[PDB]
Amino acid sequence: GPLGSPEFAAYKVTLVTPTGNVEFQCPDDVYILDAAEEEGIDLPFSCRAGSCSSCAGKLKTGSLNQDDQSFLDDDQIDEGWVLTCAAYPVSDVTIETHKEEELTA
Ligand code: FES
Repeated sequence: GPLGSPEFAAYKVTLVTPTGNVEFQCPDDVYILDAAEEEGIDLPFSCRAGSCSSCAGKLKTGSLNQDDQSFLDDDQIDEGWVLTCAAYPVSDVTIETHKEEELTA
């Protein structure tokens, strides 16, 4: 049977930062953090490899692929936690950024 998904897409990312919102378009094959930086948004990061808490966020709406991350356990992923350096949007998304301090490990 046929495939439904587009080869390419642009997804609107809304970041809810601690004090404001900023928005930009993100290609389907660009990580949230990278697309934000391309727009000059200064988001926290360190390893950029999915294995730490620096870039943590929380997904409020939409859907993300986070198969490339490793530090968050499956339950944390199910509970909405995001490593923005290793997440791809598969829809328009709203993500709260700067959420490192809310994690445990
Ligand atoms: S910066 Fe370490 S997991 Fe994203």
